Amino acid sequence: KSQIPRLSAINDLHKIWPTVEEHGAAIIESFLSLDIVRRLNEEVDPFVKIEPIPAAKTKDHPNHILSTTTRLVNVLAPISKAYREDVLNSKVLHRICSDAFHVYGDYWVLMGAVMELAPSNPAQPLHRDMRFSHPIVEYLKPDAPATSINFLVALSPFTAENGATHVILGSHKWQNLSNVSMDATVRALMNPGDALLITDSTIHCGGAETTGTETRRLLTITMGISQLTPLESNLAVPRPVIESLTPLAQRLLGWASQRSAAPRDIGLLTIRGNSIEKTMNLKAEQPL
Amino acid sequence: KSQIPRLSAINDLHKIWPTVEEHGAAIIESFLSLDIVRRLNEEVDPFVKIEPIPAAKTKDHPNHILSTTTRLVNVLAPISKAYREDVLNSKVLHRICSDAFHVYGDYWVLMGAVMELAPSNPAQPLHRDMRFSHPIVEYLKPDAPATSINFLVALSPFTAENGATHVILGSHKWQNLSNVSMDATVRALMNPGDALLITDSTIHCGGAETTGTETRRLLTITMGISQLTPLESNLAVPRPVIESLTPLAQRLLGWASQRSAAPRDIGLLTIRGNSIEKTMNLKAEQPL
Ligand SMILES: CN1C(=O)c2ccccc2NC(O)=C1[C@@H](OO)c1ccccc1
Ligand SMILES: CN1C(=O)c2ccccc2NC(O)=C1[C@@H](OO)c1ccccc1
Ligand SMILES: [Br-]
Ligand SMILES: [Br-]
Ligand SMILES: [Cl-]
Ligand SMILES: [Cl-]
Ligand code: NI
Ligand code: NI
Repeated sequence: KSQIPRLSAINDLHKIWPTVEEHGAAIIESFLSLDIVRRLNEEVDPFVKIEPIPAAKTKDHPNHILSTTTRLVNVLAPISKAYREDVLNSKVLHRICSDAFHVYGDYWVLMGAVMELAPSNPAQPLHRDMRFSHPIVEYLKPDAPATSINFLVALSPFTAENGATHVILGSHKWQNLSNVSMDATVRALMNPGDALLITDSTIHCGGAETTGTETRRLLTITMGISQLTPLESNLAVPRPVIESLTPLAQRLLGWASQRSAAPRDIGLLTIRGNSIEKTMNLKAEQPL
Repeated sequence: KSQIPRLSAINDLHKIWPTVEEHGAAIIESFLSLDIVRRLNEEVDPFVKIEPIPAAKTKDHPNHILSTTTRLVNVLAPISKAYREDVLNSKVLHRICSDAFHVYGDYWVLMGAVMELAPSNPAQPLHRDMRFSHPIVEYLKPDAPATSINFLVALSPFTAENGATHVILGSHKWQNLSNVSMDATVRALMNPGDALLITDSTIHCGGAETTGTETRRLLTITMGISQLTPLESNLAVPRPVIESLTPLAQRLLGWASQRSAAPRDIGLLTIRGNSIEKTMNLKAEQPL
């Protein structure tokens, strides 16, 4: 079996999206620097510790899919300086997304989440993403360009032993799913800061944690066309935090109007022909 | 040629969506009471008068499609008490939308706009809606249930002479568009408060104003699945106005989390497993 193509964030930038379009998966080596990974980890650490079980009885939007041991923290903008500055303005992320979504137009964050898998976390069932939030995606024609992609960034080592991601290469082009099996998968062995990039059609799963000692952490960034509703809201993020961001970061968090690729585009989230940012006189790059 | 089916808002409620699903169009007689139409007209009147041309050079999201004579006013919640109370809580609208979008899940307002057509306004080209904002819609399978519907509510008389809407019945099921012609259309002759309901696949157009004296006004309410991004934003609507609304109205304006029809739905616009309304402690039905 062919292994997941491994590409440089520095040199092979133009090759990344074409590789994912062909194979359905690619490893971006050093997608984030170890400095950014260190700062991300430090900032989200306490929020991961206080996070209840995914299907906690206190929640009015419980996640009944994720294992009880799993901890997911989303809406990272108010938590993490490293996320809202370094990650949301990543030159590599924005080149890949502009390559991926040019047919549709503007893209934004459907969800940026830190996931921590506790020791002995079982393997997820093989799946395509978006099926528990966007039923519309299943009604797209087979040859429809991907409407979302998922950056799975290692914040700790991904090994075969501690539950590194499984992917079926070429599975993003599959219509008949009779050959779906763990037998057909290859592993995303990754150092902290490496990213596994998949599409919403790539068949994949979290691996089994088999050591019983290792805690595995990842930053999952689902980037999707601005025509699809995000899984997470930034509506409650304080305006000072939003006004500290770049205009691009503001757009990614839904604090700006959006544009389609239609030649005479009439726009999304507009206010009587004017943008959110113009109407509300929204400042950008104002330090806290 | 068969005329557009005409249905009672009072009696034929369960028949409305099935009729639109079959024929692609239906007239809902007295969708809004003349009292609601009167109050809507009074409240939006000044905002229509101050509205610049659709492609005004002052706008950063100009509409290059609509005729220079046309005036479109959206984000009606802050303008109109009648809209935010009576229209957004319409029992008829909510039954039709729940019938239409049950396969997908929650729905909301993609755009609520008052359109005023000046005397001698030319006929629009025959078209399907959403092609200038949501390119994704064109990539849906032919048998995909409609992801948006458009309520075209008469706020003044619709006559053949003053440019009443044209529709091609059955055109919502068309894949080959070689027979698209004004020869194949029938007219939506409507009294104020009557509504023409079409899908995002129904081929239709605004009619030609041929008198040179009559101004025609309509309330266009595009209702769409919560998985699709609205054309308009309510982000700048004052919180007091939002807190005066029903929870249902708040959801329709994107001031609440949303749910898909997926058996184990994980939700849209959520905040770490909690809703917008729970997180922000958003009050409902608090008078101004
Ligand atoms: C349920 N669920 C998530 O919560 C999720 C989490 C982070 C990013 C994207 C996500 N979307 C998604 O579709 C799933 C799915 O994982 O990607 C899934 C399927 C089957 C088993 C375990 C997970
Ligand atoms: C451009 N445009 C609008 O602005 C619009 C206005 C109100 C409601 C929905 C709308 N969406 C839409 O798709 C069109 C389209 O009309 O529905 C269209 C096409 C061709 C000619 C004139 C209009
Ligand atoms: Br994983
Ligand atoms: Br019309
Ligand atoms: Cl899990
Ligand atoms: Cl027009
Ligand atoms: Ni997944
Ligand atoms: Ni139209």
